[PDB]
Amino acid sequence: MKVFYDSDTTFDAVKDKTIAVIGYGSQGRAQSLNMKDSGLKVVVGLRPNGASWNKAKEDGHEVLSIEEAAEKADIIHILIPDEIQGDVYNKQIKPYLKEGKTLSFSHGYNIHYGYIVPPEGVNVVMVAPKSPGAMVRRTYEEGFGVPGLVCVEKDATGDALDIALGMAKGVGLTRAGVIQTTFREETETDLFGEQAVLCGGVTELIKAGFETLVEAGYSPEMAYFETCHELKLIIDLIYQKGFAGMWNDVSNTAEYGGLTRRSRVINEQSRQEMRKILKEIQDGRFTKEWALENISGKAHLNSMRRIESELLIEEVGAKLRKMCGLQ
Amino acid sequence: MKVFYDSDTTFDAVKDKTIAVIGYGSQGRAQSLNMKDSGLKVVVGLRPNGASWNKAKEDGHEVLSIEEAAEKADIIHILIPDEIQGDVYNKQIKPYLKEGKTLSFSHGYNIHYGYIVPPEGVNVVMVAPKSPGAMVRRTYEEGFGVPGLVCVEKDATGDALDIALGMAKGVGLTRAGVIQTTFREETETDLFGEQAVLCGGVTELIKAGFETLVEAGYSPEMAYFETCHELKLIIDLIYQKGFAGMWNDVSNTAEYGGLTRRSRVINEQSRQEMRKILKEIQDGRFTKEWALENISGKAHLNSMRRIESELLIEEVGAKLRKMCGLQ
Amino acid sequence: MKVFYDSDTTFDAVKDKTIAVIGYGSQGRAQSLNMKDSGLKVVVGLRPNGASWNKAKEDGHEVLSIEEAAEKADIIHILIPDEIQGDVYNKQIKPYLKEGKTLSFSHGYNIHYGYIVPPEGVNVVMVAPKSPGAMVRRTYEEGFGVPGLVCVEKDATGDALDIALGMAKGVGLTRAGVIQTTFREETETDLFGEQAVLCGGVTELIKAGFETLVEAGYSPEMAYFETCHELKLIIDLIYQKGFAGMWNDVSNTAEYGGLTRRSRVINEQSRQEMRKILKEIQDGRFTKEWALENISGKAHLNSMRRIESELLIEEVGAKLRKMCGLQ
Amino acid sequence: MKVFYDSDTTFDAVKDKTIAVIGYGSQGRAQSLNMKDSGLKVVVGLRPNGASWNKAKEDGHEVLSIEEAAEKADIIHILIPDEIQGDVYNKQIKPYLKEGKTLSFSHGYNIHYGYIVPPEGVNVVMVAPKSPGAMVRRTYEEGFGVPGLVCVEKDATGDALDIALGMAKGVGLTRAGVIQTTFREETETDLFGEQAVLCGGVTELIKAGFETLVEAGYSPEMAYFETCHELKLIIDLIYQKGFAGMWNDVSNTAEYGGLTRRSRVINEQSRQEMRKILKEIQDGRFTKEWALENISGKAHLNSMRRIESELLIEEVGAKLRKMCGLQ
Amino acid sequence: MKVFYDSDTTFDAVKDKTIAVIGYGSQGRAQSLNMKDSGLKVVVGLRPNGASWNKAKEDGHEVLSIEEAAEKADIIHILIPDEIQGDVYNKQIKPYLKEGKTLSFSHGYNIHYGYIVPPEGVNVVMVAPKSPGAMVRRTYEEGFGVPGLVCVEKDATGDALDIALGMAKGVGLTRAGVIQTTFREETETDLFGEQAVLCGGVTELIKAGFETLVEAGYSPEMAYFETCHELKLIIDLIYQKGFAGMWNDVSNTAEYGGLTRRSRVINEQSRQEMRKILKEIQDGRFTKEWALENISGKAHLNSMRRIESELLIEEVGAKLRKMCGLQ
Ligand SMILES: [Cl-]
Ligand SMILES: [Cl-]
Ligand SMILES: [Cl-]
Ligand SMILES: [Cl-]
Ligand SMILES: [Cl-]
Ligand SMILES: [Cl-]
Ligand SMILES: [Cl-]
Ligand SMILES: [Cl-]
Ligand SMILES: [Cl-]
Ligand SMILES: [Cl-]
Ligand SMILES: [Cl-]
Ligand SMILES: [Cl-]
Ligand SMILES: [Cl-]
Ligand SMILES: [Cl-]
Ligand SMILES: [Cl-]
Repeated sequence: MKVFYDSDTTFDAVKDKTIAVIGYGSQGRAQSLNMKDSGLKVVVGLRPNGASWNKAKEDGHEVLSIEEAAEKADIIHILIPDEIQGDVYNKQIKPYLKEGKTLSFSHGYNIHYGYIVPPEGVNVVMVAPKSPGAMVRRTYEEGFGVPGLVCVEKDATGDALDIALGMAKGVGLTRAGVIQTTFREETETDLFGEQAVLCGGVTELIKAGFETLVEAGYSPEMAYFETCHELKLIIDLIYQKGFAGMWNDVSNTAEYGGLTRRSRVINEQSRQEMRKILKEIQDGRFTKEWALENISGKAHLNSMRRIESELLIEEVGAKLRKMCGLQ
Repeated sequence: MKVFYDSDTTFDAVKDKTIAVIGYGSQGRAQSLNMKDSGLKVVVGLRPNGASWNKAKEDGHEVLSIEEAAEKADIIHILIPDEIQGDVYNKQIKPYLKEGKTLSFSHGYNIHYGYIVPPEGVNVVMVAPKSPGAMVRRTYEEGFGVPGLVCVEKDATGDALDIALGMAKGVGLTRAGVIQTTFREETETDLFGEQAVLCGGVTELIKAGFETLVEAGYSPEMAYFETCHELKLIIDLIYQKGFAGMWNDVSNTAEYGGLTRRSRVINEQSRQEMRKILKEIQDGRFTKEWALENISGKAHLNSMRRIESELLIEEVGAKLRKMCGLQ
Repeated sequence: MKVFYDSDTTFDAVKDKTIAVIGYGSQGRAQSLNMKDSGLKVVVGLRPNGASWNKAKEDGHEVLSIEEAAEKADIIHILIPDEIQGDVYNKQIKPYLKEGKTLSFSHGYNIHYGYIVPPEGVNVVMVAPKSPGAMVRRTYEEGFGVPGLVCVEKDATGDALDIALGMAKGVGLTRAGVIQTTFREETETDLFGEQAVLCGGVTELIKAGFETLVEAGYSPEMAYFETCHELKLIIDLIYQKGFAGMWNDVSNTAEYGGLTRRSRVINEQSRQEMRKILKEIQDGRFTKEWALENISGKAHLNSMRRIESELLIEEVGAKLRKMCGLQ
Repeated sequence: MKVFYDSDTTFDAVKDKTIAVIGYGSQGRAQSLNMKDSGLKVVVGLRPNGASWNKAKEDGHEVLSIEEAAEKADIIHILIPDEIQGDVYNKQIKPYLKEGKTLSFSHGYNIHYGYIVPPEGVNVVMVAPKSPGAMVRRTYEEGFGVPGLVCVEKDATGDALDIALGMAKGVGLTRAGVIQTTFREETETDLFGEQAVLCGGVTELIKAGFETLVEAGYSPEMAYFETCHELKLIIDLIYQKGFAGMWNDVSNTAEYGGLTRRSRVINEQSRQEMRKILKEIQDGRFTKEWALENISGKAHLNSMRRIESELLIEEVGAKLRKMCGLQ
Repeated sequence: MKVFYDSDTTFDAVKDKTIAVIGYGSQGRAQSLNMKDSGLKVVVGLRPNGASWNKAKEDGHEVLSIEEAAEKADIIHILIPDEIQGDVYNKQIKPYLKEGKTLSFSHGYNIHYGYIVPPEGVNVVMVAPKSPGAMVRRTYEEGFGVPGLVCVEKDATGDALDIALGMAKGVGLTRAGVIQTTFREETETDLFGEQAVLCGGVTELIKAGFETLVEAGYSPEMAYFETCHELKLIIDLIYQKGFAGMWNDVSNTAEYGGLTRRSRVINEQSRQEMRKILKEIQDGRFTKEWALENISGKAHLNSMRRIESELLIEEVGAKLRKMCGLQ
């Protein structure tokens, strides 16, 4: 689509403005340091009774309380988990807002589903890198950056897009290219990807192939190699050269085998269920389910975690990664 | 069934009693004004920090706080949304109750599902008009009223039915006729009607017919007319003259067409699902689901709302209603 | 689509022309009186041995025989039931036609399905109000009118559209807005609407909900209220404010209930059968079936009528409408 | 498996230690009195504003507040309903814990699903009798006891198992035999048993047989006898002599009938659903559902209760039990 | 239904009459001793070449041969297994019958299915206790009795009902209450109960739950506890307090779990098969099958017995009952 680069953006809208980064996780740290290193005026609002409070001080940030940071700053960038953003916002951020300020996120989940409703006269933007905090910071240290996303949900003051592009210019996303999408599009495609393919899809795929080999009498070690370990090789090829580049870089036996058997693994039933997974995200049923999970104490989620940790594929991968020196 | 009219009821049980109407929505306003205009002693309990507080004052009501009204009155009529009645009751009403008082509703949802448990020695009645507040008030201004429902859930003091009929006599329902049913029967049939036919049923019916025409290449404007706009004509005929009166008032081509094709639209599957919808209401699963919807932040409900507002039938109806001068 | 209003139309093509309205039903009477009252020269052709003959005289119309009217007039407007139009046309209208005359209808059923084939040099137009005769006349008495449809099936003389818009200008449809569609589009969408939703669809929906409650032990009176009587309230809201306006004007419990249960009542099977109902209308199978119904003596239709009149919902609605004073 | 008896256990680990029994239900009372009567130092922590507070005093226990008891004791035995343990623990128990103390339960539901997370340095054990409080106390009064379960979830201090066996020795379970299992195994099999067979399974079985007879025209009284009342006879035989002992103690006609028809009642579908019921317990979905039931006000649960009380089998059993003198 | 008690019955019809009890099983012994102890004149007819012959003598009964007893007595009470009653009757009882005598049973299986056809002028009655012989005798020793059933199949002489009530008065059933049903109703409901629920139903239920746990890796000992051993607790509660009393006496987690999962174990397929099991009893197909089982040497029945004794649930229950001291 339309891309913004360095030549296409300036720091005019962020120049004389104080930016509060709420949160010091991987994205909290990487984005805060980059913008500070880009010349932007940054304060980091955290909980006094927290671990990241002391780490953010070790890095030389003006560390404040979340209320203290919300009050001082014109731009509040919220990088905390979606499942507690709403509660932290309505208690410790919303009261310290005023006409002219800007609300910024790296994820549109809370805005899109109504868990955070901004006050009148407040901009709502998104500055979303498409790489983990570690890479965000690392590429920025090297004079390059990582591809990112930018969005405008509410343009109260008029320079919402420029504020978001200014923040993206300071984080370094602009060096690699920034794409303008919508809060709804970022949210829905992000939830669908993680659920249907990125996290859910592939782990069930790897489980099924591994369990097929193991139940057929094949060595668990060999099964882990051909259904899990080796997969990184193929993805890296697709990541760099695309599908056609991958097929050319693998053996013709592997190419023919993949092209003739793959429609049998992802059947029509899988595709019909992918449509329901998307509709459950669209109409808010998944958000409801995820919210009630936290409200009910995450018992379902913690049981699944224990079951996942008891998998044979886990125990075999640990031994193999131990031998390799990967783990 | 058995009907109560004006000749069948008196104000003996409500005469020297103070009635608190909690809430000033369509029913809050219409019912409060009618009873006051009928000679009954009315106070209106509201939130001081609310909009209806000032409107209720503009109409000349003794406006009080919900606690203030609960304390003063012998009869507390609660006309606020079911999904917050329980919380408002257990905090600001229950403490100001005493033996001899009466708890009154226009909807039995909260009593029936245990979200409001009355104290010992307190009457639980229902005064439920079967028309919207606007009509309730309007018909009463004209010397007539609107058909209503009356119920007794707990007869602590002995004049529970008379208190409810006295309130119905002051609201004006008695002029058109009042029917005595049960809190469970009002609740279950109300939930089933709105879900299976009144709101859910017909909108899905209108959507399907409209989407059938549009997907077949028919003009969206013409599709809106023959699947939505015209429907009011038929309902008004059924409302006034019943089914047989409607069929006689439409063309024989429309009559034959309707009588021979309609069993094909509401199939056996629709009727089997109507039975499950009823059982989900009966056994409290819907109430649980609706309660968790509010507890989880109404994300599912707000997503559905946005999707409903993005429908083609909405955009076409707006243009047609704009031309007509209806909207 | 494109709308014609008063400022967009004139009486130039109907000015010095005699218009015969064949039929004095609800539309016959309303349309004839309006055009006469608008200044147009109207004669009403009827059967001498008929009831409407004397009523049309009481209203001051030049009442003629159908042949007499067909001969005198340049424009013949046929407002009699579709199932006898063809026979009345080929015997008492077609012979008195000449090049330059215009054939006009409010319904394109007979033209579209070949039951009326016009002679060469004769215009075929449609002047179709989208409201019942009573409203057509009433709104016209009040300086406003009712939304209508206009169509040109054959433009022999050149002013077919102007003749139809002139008639629509005299009936008063032009004050509310007139839409130009086709004889096929009016016919097919009209038949589909009445069959799938307007008459067939909703009555089967109301039957199923009512029969569900009654078979579950609920009071027939209460079942009629929540599956029939109350429905008028919702439709009137959709009629005036559309879907979104209705949902906002009902309780959140009714809104959530409707949005989550309605897809279960109109299932995929209902939508597949709606497509067949449309194809049966498109390819003329329904017209064949309706024609053979009349030819065979309407035994099937009269049996269905008797069965409809024996329904429990009829007997309960009559008692409730009797109490209300509606019937 | 491996059983612990009296000869296998001592009071060494509980000797100079104060044991707080939180709760005075059937198990609270029976277990507290037994351990006190066995020589152990017991205090009973309860709510001051509660009924059991006064009953526990009538029995001569040192009655304390839950916080008071948590502070004084080294061993805190929590015998309150699982659905409020977590809230009572995190507020009134967790703060008064210290390294060296022990957390004890008769049910592992809250520990296993993460609703109670113990502090570092605190033992987590289970002392679970396999009989109701009434029998626990009664058998102990008679020099015998009731079979029990023992578990160690966290062995911080080293004598966790001995502390649990010491408590089991004081409750009297050791006289009948104590089995060491795991918190997960006790929880999952307990939930599965109550749901699939012990409470859910058999009541649906009794309902189906009773409803089969009644719908076939058989006397409800006779149906209750042959589908409910008589069942106690068979269970008591299985309880004492096992399956083979039961079959030998019934008529050959009843034996042949049971052995040839029973596979037809519990079909493959029942067994497939038993596997899903177990997986829903394993992965925490049932715990989530039960938690949300309480959070949402137990509307679903209270509706089911009312429906259960309206069953014909209830009304007929009451009359028969009334005649018998059982009720 | 209608109950007979002590105040409602006398010994007038049995006073000067000799009662032969054929058989000295649990019911043979208990019923014979009770009637003798009640003042009735009893002789016990048995096989000379049998074990019970000597036991019946040890108890002080006038012990006779079956023919000797049939000849002496006016009332012949047959308490031997249904599958040999017919052969013993037609050879050693029928010839010693005369007009005026009475044929009595505790089970109507043989009369109802035509295996015993009485001679003209002979009464056919039923005296059926609803408890095992051990309890019949024990309760009678304690001044109370056990609930019973009474039936009249043929009233030849006129005092058939009185003879049966007199026998029930001597057995002691009248102290607890006696119900009058029919030979067909006792038989069919007895066969259905034992097959669908009492013996067949519950053992297959217990097998499925136990096998579910065991196949999932749960300890067989723990599986026996939660699918078999504990069940006695629930039944005893239903036996004494009914369903509602049981649910109130179990944990809310067990109650919610049971009410929401139980419809999944007894599915529609189970209920359809219960109807076939009943029809097979009604139309005599089961009786035919049971008769051919004995005629063919009980090979099928003895194989099933061996298979039942080889079950894992048997071996685990034996070890657990051994530890408990139950077995
Ligand atoms: Cl760094
Ligand atoms: Cl190649
Ligand atoms: Cl699909
Ligand atoms: Cl007013
Ligand atoms: Cl007709
Ligand atoms: Cl069904
Ligand atoms: Cl007029
Ligand atoms: Cl809202
Ligand atoms: Cl199709
Ligand atoms: Cl005691
Ligand atoms: Cl045998
Ligand atoms: Cl399976
Ligand atoms: Cl004895
Ligand atoms: Cl409760
Ligand atoms: Cl069937």
